[PDB]
Formats: sequence, structure tokens, C-alpha cells
Amino acid sequence: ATPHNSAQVGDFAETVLMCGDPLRAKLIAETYLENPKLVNNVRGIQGYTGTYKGKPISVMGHGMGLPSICIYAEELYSTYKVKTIIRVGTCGAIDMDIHTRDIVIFTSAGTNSKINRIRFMDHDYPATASFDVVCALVDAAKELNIPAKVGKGFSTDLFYNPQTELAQLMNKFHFLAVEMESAGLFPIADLYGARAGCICTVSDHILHHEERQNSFQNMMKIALEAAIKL
Amino acid sequence: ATPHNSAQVGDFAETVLMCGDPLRAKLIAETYLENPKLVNNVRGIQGYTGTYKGKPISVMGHGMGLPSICIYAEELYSTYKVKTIIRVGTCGAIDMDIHTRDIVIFTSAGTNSKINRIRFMDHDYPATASFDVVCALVDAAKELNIPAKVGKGFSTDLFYNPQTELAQLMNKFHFLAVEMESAGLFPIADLYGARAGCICTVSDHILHHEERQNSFQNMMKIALEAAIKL
Amino acid sequence: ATPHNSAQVGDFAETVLMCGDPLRAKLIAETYLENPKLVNNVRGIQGYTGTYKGKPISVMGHGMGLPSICIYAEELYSTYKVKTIIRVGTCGAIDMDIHTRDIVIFTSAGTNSKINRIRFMDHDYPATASFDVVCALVDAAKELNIPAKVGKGFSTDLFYNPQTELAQLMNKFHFLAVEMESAGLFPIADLYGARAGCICTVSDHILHHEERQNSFQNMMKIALEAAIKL
Amino acid sequence: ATPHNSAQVGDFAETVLMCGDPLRAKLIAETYLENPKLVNNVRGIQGYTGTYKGKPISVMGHGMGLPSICIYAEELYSTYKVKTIIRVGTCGAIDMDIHTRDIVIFTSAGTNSKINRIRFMDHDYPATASFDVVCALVDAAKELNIPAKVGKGFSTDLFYNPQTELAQLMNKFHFLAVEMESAGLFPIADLYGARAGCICTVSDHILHHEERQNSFQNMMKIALEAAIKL
Amino acid sequence: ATPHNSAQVGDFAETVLMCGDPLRAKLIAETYLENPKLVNNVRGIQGYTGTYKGKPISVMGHGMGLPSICIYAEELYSTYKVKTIIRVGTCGAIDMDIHTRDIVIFTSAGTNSKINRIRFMDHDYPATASFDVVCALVDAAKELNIPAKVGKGFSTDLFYNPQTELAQLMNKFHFLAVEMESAGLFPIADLYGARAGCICTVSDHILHHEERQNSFQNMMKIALEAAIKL
Amino acid sequence: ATPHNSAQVGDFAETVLMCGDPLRAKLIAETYLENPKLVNNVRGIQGYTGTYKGKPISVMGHGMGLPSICIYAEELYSTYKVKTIIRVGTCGAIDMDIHTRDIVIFTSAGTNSKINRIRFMDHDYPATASFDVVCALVDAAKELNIPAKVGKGFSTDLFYNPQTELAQLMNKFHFLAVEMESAGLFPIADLYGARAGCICTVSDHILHHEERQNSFQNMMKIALEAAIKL
Ligand SMILES: Nc1nc(F)nc2c1ncn2[C@H]1C[C@H](O)[C@@H](CO)O1
Ligand SMILES: Nc1nc(F)nc2c1ncn2[C@H]1C[C@H](O)[C@@H](CO)O1
Ligand SMILES: Nc1nc(F)nc2c1ncn2[C@H]1C[C@H](O)[C@@H](CO)O1
Ligand SMILES: Nc1nc(F)nc2c1ncn2[C@H]1C[C@H](O)[C@@H](CO)O1
Ligand SMILES: Nc1nc(F)nc2c1ncn2[C@H]1C[C@H](O)[C@@H](CO)O1
Ligand SMILES: Nc1nc(F)nc2c1ncn2[C@H]1C[C@H](O)[C@@H](CO)O1
Repeated sequence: ATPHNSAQVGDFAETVLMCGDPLRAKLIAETYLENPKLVNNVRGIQGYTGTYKGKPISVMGHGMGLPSICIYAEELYSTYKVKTIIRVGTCGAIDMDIHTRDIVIFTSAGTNSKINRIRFMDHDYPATASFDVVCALVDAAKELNIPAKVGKGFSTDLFYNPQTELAQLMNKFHFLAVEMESAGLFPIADLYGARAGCICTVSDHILHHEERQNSFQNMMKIALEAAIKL
Repeated sequence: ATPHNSAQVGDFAETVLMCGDPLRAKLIAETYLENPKLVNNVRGIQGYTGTYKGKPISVMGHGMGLPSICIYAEELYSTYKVKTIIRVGTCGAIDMDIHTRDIVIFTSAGTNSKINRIRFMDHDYPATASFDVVCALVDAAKELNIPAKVGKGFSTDLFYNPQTELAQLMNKFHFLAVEMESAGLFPIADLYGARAGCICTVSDHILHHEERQNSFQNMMKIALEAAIKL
Repeated sequence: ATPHNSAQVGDFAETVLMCGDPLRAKLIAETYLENPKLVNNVRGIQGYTGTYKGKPISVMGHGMGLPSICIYAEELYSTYKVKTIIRVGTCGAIDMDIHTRDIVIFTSAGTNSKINRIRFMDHDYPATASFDVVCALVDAAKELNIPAKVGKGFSTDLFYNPQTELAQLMNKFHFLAVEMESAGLFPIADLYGARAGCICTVSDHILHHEERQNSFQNMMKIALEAAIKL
Repeated sequence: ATPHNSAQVGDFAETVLMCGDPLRAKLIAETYLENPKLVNNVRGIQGYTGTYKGKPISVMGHGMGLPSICIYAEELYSTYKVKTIIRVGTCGAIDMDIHTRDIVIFTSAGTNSKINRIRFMDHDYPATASFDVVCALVDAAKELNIPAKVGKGFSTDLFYNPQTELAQLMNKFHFLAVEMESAGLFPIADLYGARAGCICTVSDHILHHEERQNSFQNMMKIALEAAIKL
Repeated sequence: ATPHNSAQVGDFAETVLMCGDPLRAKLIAETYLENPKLVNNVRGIQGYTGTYKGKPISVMGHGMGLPSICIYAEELYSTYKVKTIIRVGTCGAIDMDIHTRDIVIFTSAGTNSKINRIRFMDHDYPATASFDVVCALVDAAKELNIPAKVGKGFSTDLFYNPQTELAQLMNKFHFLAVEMESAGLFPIADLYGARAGCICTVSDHILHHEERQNSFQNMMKIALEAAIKL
Repeated sequence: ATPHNSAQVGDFAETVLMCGDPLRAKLIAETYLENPKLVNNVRGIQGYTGTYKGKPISVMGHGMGLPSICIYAEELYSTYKVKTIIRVGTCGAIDMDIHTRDIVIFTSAGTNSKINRIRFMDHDYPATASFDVVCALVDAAKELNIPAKVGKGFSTDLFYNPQTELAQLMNKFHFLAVEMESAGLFPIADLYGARAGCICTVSDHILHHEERQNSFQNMMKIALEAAIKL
């Protein structure tokens, strides 16, 4: 159907959970979904569709970086009529009060990428998570009573950032964590009148290096229950 | 105490409602606050402090534009130890599905200003409303059962914008409304580890010109009840 | 007539003196104008029209920051057919040879705002004071024999500037003082084939903190006599 | 050893061929390398190391987009002491005289990404392929007598580009093709005093949609023979 | 003494008239200066020093474009202790009310160059002519009673400008004429606490193609008399 | 024929060698060309046309800076139907391993100018030397067996650069040398479907100050022999 997806309209659920690691997407499908069926493996992206508590749900990799997820998210909303995309995964803590293993729900994401400026006449576009998705994630977190921090994220184009001062600047403004996709995903959902959100588990702290399964499994519970709520 | 405020630490409540029109700030104090006392009138900004349901609350003008509100908000958080600032007022609808008299609660605000780029190493800072404030405003709206749209706002530096295409672009990305302060307020609250939010009543639609009191009074109810919740 | 002005065409003189502080605009009207009449008080902006030496002249506030004065100046030139706008007020000295109480006449104004780039295809627009207005101000200064420094000003979007190095950089390039409106006013006057100028009294020095009435009154004399000359 | 590579120093040859599709990297290893051994599969990136004509050579995926390849290339040069990275793969033709199935060797690559500006003080960095690698690729092409076009490439951050006019602009300046990694790879090689190059087979034309194996196999021959020459 | 000047401190007068055409600088020296002596001809720049009405004055070419004049002007102020540089020459009319053969005195100059942003922390630097020089030029014009237009100029980096819309935009903002050096010269004079100005004769109109000696000679009279006044 | 060239179509050879110093262009014509005839001296640019080994070849100055060479190169390709332009001259070494008197052949050139961003929708244009010209220059160097370094150059708009850190940054990325024209020339050649290249002799090192004829003559040999090859 698309240059990066062999599936056809209908193969994907209206709600898709995405993570960077394709092998993680596979593990998520085998571990949390019932009757998971591989609907797309172009570039070994591991796109699966199954059910959770009887409801259709898909999980698929999205690569690393804004350019990668922008391709996948746009095709999903446009061609496969997906309605909600929830990014699930890991991130690097920024704020000094955020620690490894913490779970973070993004209200929005800043970025050092030029993509949003290109689509927004060189102005400041606020890459904002869909309010419904933020609410569903927070409520799921409250209902499951799992501690989660809600706040700004940052999507960097440079995992290895030459601008060593940025990290401290972001800590001063209290950015919670860094990843590489949210800032790109959110504006695309808006353009298609669809929804997007992001929830991550801190795998490390960038201002000082500091069980990882429990945190990851708790995050998956929140994302999954939230997907049902939506 | 400051170049723009004659009051001293303690004269302002920890929660301050702000609007552009100083005469509106005065009207709000006389109409909704009990025992309102003028605590600052430098530049006729009309800064009052009184109580609502027994709790201390201040209301004050903030001028028009990001540069103006940045001055007031920074002094309030820094010098007067204010904790929460809620911008209340009017805005221009962008989205075709948003209409005059509608009430909008900002999750965040985009901007064509350079202020956030200056404070954020020329990168994209997501001017995001404090999640607690967004929640308090939405809950107040739900409890009072007043219909309100939640979504992105846009703070323009140019009321009379030469870039006539921007309006349609924003409608495509579903920006809800335009005002001139939010994008500046939000990042300042973050820097001071404080809180900020914005709620407005659409006074007109910018893509087509289309009782105004009821809407304004309903908005004031939401802001006020939210202030108590916080 | 406009969203920020209740007056109608003809209520404003062709020459308008503007300052940020609305209460100062009121004081100027009562102190220097004869038969001053309030022609606009939307947002308590204090717009007055009277006469000086028999000639019609208006005085009105313009708020703080480029976005604010851009609104007022554009409406005045466009709707009220005003021909000349002279910004009168205070500023912060930059240059080491400029001192508090000094009077400065701007030849032009630099800025860290994005407004001029937006209206000038992202190029460098030289926010220049109208040569006629600069001349009228200097001649008035010479005729009244009041010492005044003529040179570049800087209109900042950030009263509290995070870029602490800018101040010293501007001192090296000999910027005379900082305010928050000129860079916005000048290009608007050009667009409407009208005129604009700026004259200020240094209320403080930003590189080192260092009677204020005499200086302010002397500045008002220059502006007023210049207004007559024009 | 690294967050994206489980291999240790020595597992990778000093020359690494990279492509976006991990499944293609696997196919290349099984088809052209002798005794190929999987040295890294973190994120299913398919990193293999074997020999070609007796010389050690590695092949591995690099994901889509500059942020992705920047991670992989920097770790390879820095941690695994790789000396030469040759990007092999597909691209979209831009120039009207370039056609589907054509083989293109990049002298350099332009981009709409902000990465190079971030690492080069906001100036214009010329993402240039290592001259040795360009020469090796061209000579291999000449020796194998396989027609190949040499010229500028373009690495876009947006596969689905909102700026529809860019394509025609690039055709006027004669950019040969578009991909999503070269502009990022080249500057990284320079920083590490290492080498990088790119060769692609046009899978389609972006200005008009227009056997694919022969072209791909011919490209692989050039890259492989060039790798030996280096 | 410098890479572009073989003269030594003292060979140049404190006032230097500069034009792009080296052959014009030579003609000016032979035609208006008494006892003109060649003090520098590196790169055939034709730097002369003589006297006008008994006062020392130099004339020299400066090449075309901001980068060229920046080299010459900086060396002159820094090494040769020159105090005033007056650019004399030709320009292209922009404004519809400006015509070929008209004489224009620049109050300032806009530009599409990046030089001023590089020296001014990426902000808007107002390339302003020294007020003393503008005054001297205008007074000379008034005393000689030669009609001259005073206003903004524009220094383009592109004689052949791809942005065909810029011309009309500048006409709307009433830029008087275009040349290629002023925007660079003015900020350099400021940095060295020196002076600079520009006066040109329109050789053609860029919005519509439309004796040339009289205009040029009249301009030279103004510049020369102004040089004496300074 | 053009505002900067009095010659007519046919007066210039299809191959033109250009240098900044007009007196050097004259010396090159008298020293290496047979029957050199002055075909253009507007602005004393010294444009000559003669023959080398029987083939028509022109040499002419181009001034200093991108704006200057852009004028000359565009007129030459457009009006005089020139096919190949080779910039010959001097440059300042950047890389620590490059020394004074070394000969450098540019594969491409970076820049701090805004010209390429203006012509390339504000994106990163890779100012690349024509591959044919790079090859001809390298082969000539190999055939004459003259040691020459091939790599990136940098065209600065500021000979006297305020950004003192740039030099070290460029050394880290291994830029070979700095000049002031290449970045402008290369994109123009592309637009006209023509060719351009650059070869220079290091006259000094910018990171530490460190016979000059031999190097210059060797460079001229390479350029000349290359011109014949093309
Ligand atoms: N500390 C960290 N920093 C950055 F920039 N990204 C982090 C991260 N931890 C996880 N991620 C997520 C985002 C990318 O897809 C991928 C990068 O390894 O995994
Ligand atoms: N349609 C509209 N457009 C913009 F730009 N701002 C609007 C508005 N309606 C209200 N506002 C708010 C924001 C400023 O403080 C002030 C500007 O009049 O009131
Ligand atoms: N030191 C100073 N710095 C800045 F930025 N602005 C100054 C000032 N002194 C006076 N002003 C003028 C301009 C604004 O309207 C307002 C800001 O208080 O008053
Ligand atoms: N027409 C085309 N346009 C763009 F932008 N990239 C193209 C392409 N054909 C192949 N590619 C390469 C680059 C990415 O890794 C990936 C994107 O599908 O494959
Ligand atoms: N119409 C025109 N446009 C531009 F851009 N520059 C003009 C000009 N007429 C004269 N000049 C001056 C400036 C350069 O030094 C040189 C360019 O030919 O002469
Ligand atoms: N060290 C150096 N730095 C820079 F920026 N340019 C250099 C140079 N050596 C020679 N050039 C060439 C380029 C200009 O045309 C002219 C500048 O003098 O000569």
C-alpha cells in the first residue's frame, strides 16, 4: 500500500502503540496482545495487529528520530485511517528531580529539529500531545495507581549532542526527559485531525548516570489501559 | 518594589488572574472579589487583591503582547512569590469549528515571536500551560458543566498580521484561537518552578466575522473556581 | 472605530505624542495641553486631544513592547489619518558615556524581536526614525539649547534579558539606550508613508546603577516644540 | 558496548556498508559476503561482518533519517574504530535527466535538517562525501564499466514534504536525487578524521512516476569493489 | 601595512571618499583633488591622497559587496586611523517616486546579508549612517541648493536577486535605492567610534528602466563640501 | 553588454580563470597566455582573452567576496556563454596539517553568507565544485606530479571574523582553507548547467603565522593544464 507498509487499509487497528525498537514491538505483541498477527514487516518494522481485552490494537516499530516516525505516522493516519497513535518506550531524564525507572507522560515536546518550522512558516509550533490522550494516560495511571510524572519532553535530532549546555538549560526549564520522536508525531496528528500521545520509562539520566522491567511493564499497562479508554 | 509594581512582597495572593485590559481587571475585582484592595496601579495596571470564597486572590492587567506580560509575570513569580498565574480574557477564533462566544482553554500556545528562541538556544520551546492549571480549568468547566474547547492557542506579535496565509495554515493544524501573551507566560512559569494557564472567550473569528457577557461571565466562573481548586 | 480605540476619524490631531505609561499620557495632557479632551480610553489607554500654542495635538499611551505599539500606531495612521507619531518617554542607558537623566534622540532602533523580519522577508530592515522628525527634534533641542544625544536605540522584547552579554556588545557598538517600542513604530510609519520619531530621558543605566523631573520636562519641551515645527 | 550496538571493538571491519533497510543488510550479507557472522542485532539493525575477496567487511542497517544514521555512524567511528562508511541503497530522482534505475554517486548532499547548522555555529556546512570514497566509487564504476551519475544529493527530513516547490527548485539546480542520511553522515566522518561516501539506485522519480534488481546488483558491485580499493 | 594596503599610517587623510569603481576613484582624484598622490594600489584599488580647498582628503576604491568594503573600511579605521568614510557612487532606484539621475543620501541601509547578524548575536542591527555625516551631506546639499532625497537604502548581496518580490516590497516601505556596501560600512564605523555616510546618484530604476555626468558631478560636490564641513 | 562588462558575446573563451586581484589577472595574461587581448576593463577588472597551447582561454579579476564574484560569474555564464570558470588564487589555511605554500583543490566550500540560503529556500545548499573540474585539477596535479590537498574550503563574508571560535571549529572538521568566493561561484554554475572549480595556494595560516612564487606558479600550471583537459 505504501513504500514502507505492505498492509492494506483495515489491517491496522484505529489505535496503534509505537516504539523505536522493532524487536520490542514484537515482544509487546507476543506478551500483551491476543492472537497477534504480523500485518507489516517492510524494513523489519514488525507491525502487528491483535486484541487487548477484545479490542483491536496494533503495535509497530517507528525507527529512531523525527524523520522516521513522521513517515510512519503520516502513512498510518492518511492511508490506514488510524485514529490514535501512542508512542511507548524509553527516554533520558533531564530534570534533576526525575530519576531512572520513572515513568513520564508528555504534555508536549520541544525539539532542535527544523521539521515543525518547515511546516509552520518558520514560526514556533507547540508540539502538543492530544489532550484526550494525555488524559487517558493520566487516568489510567491514577486508576492503576502507578506514579507517573506529567510534563514537557524534548525530541532531539542529536543523541550525541555537541551543545553540551542544552541539557542544563532544559533542566532549568524543567524538561522531564529526552527522546527522538514526539515533536514530530504530535503536529502530524493535528494535521490529520487525529490523536497522539507519548509515555516513556527513563532508562538513564543525562546529567548523571544512575528493575528496569517492572517500570517498563507498568508503562505498558498504562498505555494499554489508556488505549482501551480512548 | 519593582519598576512596574509599587506593591511589596505579600500584597499579592499566590494566585493571580490576569487580563490585558486594566479596566477589565478593575471590573473583575469589583464584581467577583470581596473587599478588593488596590495593591498596585503603576502605569494604571490596576492590580487588586481580595478574596473569593474566603481565599486570597489577586487580579491585574498585563498589557498587550508577549513583552508586556513577560515583565509582569516574571516580577510576580520572582519578587512577589506568586505561585499561579491564570490569564483570563478574549481571543480570536482560528479553527473553522470554533465560534464567537466559545470558551477556550489552552493546552499550549504557538508564536511568531523570537522570545522563546532567545531563551532556548534558538530551538523549539513548547510553550505549555501547566498541566495542573489545565486540569483545574477543565474540571471546573466540567463541574460547572460549561462547554469549553481544550487545545492549542497562538500568541501573535502582530495583531495586524502581514502574513495573511498563516491564519489558514493554523486552521489546518487546528489551532483554536489567537491572543498575544500565553506563549510568553508559560515558559516563565516553568523557569520559576511555578504555574500558569490560559482561558479565553472568543470575541470574534479571524477567518470570517460572525450575549458576549454570558460567555465572559461563564469563563470567569471557570477561572475563579479553578483558582480555588489550585 | 477600532478594537482598541472608540474615537472616530477627526478626534485625533495629525500629530500624536505617545508614551508607555497611560497615567503619564494623562499628566502630559493636563500639564502641557490646553482644553485637553479625552477622545479614547479603551483599555484605559488615556488618549487625549487638545492644543499647544493653538495647534491640535494628541497624547496617548501605547503600552509596553513592540506588539502593543504596533497595534496603536497602525490604527492611528490607517484609521485616524494621523501623520506624525512621536514616542516620548524613558529608556535605559547602554553606552558608558551616556548617563541617567540624559536626553536621547533616536536616529534608529535595533531589536531582538522578529516583527521586522516577518514584514521584510526575513531580511534586515533598518528601523529608522523619519529624518524630518529627527531634524525637528534636534533643531528644537538646539533652539531650546538643551543638550541631547543623537544615535541608535535598541527595542528589546525582554526587559529582563537572559542574554547578559548583549548589553556589553551594544556598548561596544555604541547603542545609546534601550526601550521597547521604536523598532516597531518606525517601519509602520514607512508603510503608511507617514512619520515617526523617538526621544527619551534615561531613567537608569543598565551597565551600572547611578532631578528626574527637570530632564523629563526638558524632553517634553523638545518633543512639543518639534511637533509644532512639523 | 553502546546503547545501540552489542558488539565490541574488533567485531566490525574498518569498512562498513550501510543501508536503511535492515532486511536488505541481511540479504547483502548472505548474498555477497563469505562466512557472514551477525555481530549486532540491537533493535534488529542486522549488523554483519564477513569477507569479500578475503578482506574483512561489515554491512548493517542505519534506519531512516539523519538522526538515525548519525547515531550509528558516530558510534562506529568513535567506538568501533571504523575507518570508512559507504551508504548503499535507494533514492528518489530529482533532476529531469535522471531516471528510475539509474545509479547515483554523491559528491555531496544538501539538507533541510538543522543538524549541520547546530554543529557548525549556524553557518553553511558543505556535507561533502570523502574525495577518496567518491574516487573509489567512480573508478569502480569505470572499471566495471557501469554507467553512473556523479553529483549532488539531498537528504530530506521530510519524505512527505509540505514544500511542494522545493522539488522543482532542486531540479533547476540539478540535484540528482533525494534520500535521508548522507547530509548527516558526511560531517561526522570529517569530525573523526574518517571517510564516508554514498551510492544509490533510483527507485522512483519524484517529479513524475515512471529490472530493479539488476540496477541494485550493479550498485552493490560498485560499492563492494570500491570498498576493496579503499 | 595590511594585506590589502601598502600605505603606512599617515598616508591617508582622516576623511576618505570611497566608491566601488577603482577607475572612478582615479578620475575623482585627478579631477577634484590637488596634488593627488597614489598611496595604495594593491589589487589596483587606486588609493589616492591629496587636498581639497587645502584640506587633506583621500579617495579609494572599495570593490563591490559588503565583504569587500568591510575589509577596506576596517583596515582604514583600525590601522590608518581614518575618522570619516563617505561612500560616493551609483545606486538603483527602488521607490516609484525616485528617478534616474536623482541624488540620494542614506539615513541607513537594510540588507539581505548575514554579516550584521553575525556581529550582533543574530539580532537586528540598524545599519545607520553617522548622524554628523548625514547632516553634513544634507547641509552641503542645502547650501549648494542641490535637490537630494534623504532616506533608507538597501545593500544587497545579490545584484541579480532571485527574490523578484523583494523589489516591490521595498517600494511599499519606501526604500529609496539599492547598492551593495552601506549596510556593512556603517556598523564598522560604530565599532571603531568613527563616522560613515553614503550618497549616491541613481544610474537606473529597478522597477522600470528609464546628463548622467551632471548628476554625478553634483553628488561629488555635495560629498566634497560635506567632507570639509566634517 | 552588461553593467560590469563591455565585451560582447564571443570575446570570452568558454573557459575562464578568475582571481580576486585584477593586477594578478593581468600578470597571468602576460605571463602564461599568447597574444593576450584586453576584452574588458570596466572597473579595471582586467578581463583578457588569449590562447594557451593554441586553445582560447580568458583570465579576469572577480573582486573580493561572494557578492562580487556572483555578479561576474552569472554574467559570464548567462551572457557570454562561458562553460567553465576556475577560480585561481590564494587562501588562508585552517587545518593544522595544512601549511603556507601548500596548494589546495576545493571539493566544496562552506560559508557564513546568506546567499545560498536565499536561493535555496533557507535550506542547506552544498556549494560543490563541479566533479569534472575537480577531476581535471587533480589529474593535472598528478600528471605534473605536484602535491596538492583536496578537500573542503570555506568562503567567509568576514576577512576579519568577530567569531574567533569558528577557526578552531573548522580545524576540528578539517576544513582545508578559507577564501571569499567559492561558496558563491559553485551554485551559480549549477543553475546555468555549467562548470566551476577552485584551486588556491596558501599565503598564510590563520591559526598560527608561519618561495611563494614557486607555489603560485605550480598552481597556475595545474589550473592551466586542467583548463586544457576540460
Ligand atoms: N537518553 C536518551 N536520549 C535520547 F536522545 N533518546 C533516548 C534516550 N533514552 C532513550 N531514548 C529513545 C529515543 C530514540 O528513539 C532512541 C535513542 O537511543 O531511544
Ligand atoms: N482576534 C484577536 N486577535 C489577536 F491577535 N488578539 C486578540 C484577539 N481577540 C482578542 N485578543 C486579545 C489578545 C491581546 O491582548 C488583545 C489584542 O486586541 O486582546
Ligand atoms: N532600562 C530600561 N530597559 C528597557 F528595556 N525599557 C526601559 C528602560 N527604561 C525605560 N524603559 C521603557 C520602555 C518600556 O515601555 C518600559 C519598560 O519598563 O519603559
Ligand atoms: N524517493 C525517495 N525520497 C526520499 F526522501 N527518500 C528515499 C526515496 N527513495 C528512497 N529513499 C531512501 C531514503 C530513506 O532512508 C528511505 C525513505 O523511504 O529510503
Ligand atoms: N541598480 C543597482 N543595483 C545594485 F544592486 N547595485 C547598484 C546598482 N546601481 C549601482 N550599484 C552599485 C553598488 C555595487 O557596488 C555596484 C553593482 O553594480 O554598483
Ligand atoms: N587568509 C585568508 N583569509 C581570507 F578570508 N581570504 C583570503 C586569505 N588569503 C587569501 N584570501 C583570498 C580571498 C579574498 O578574495 C581575498 C581576501 O584578502 O584573498
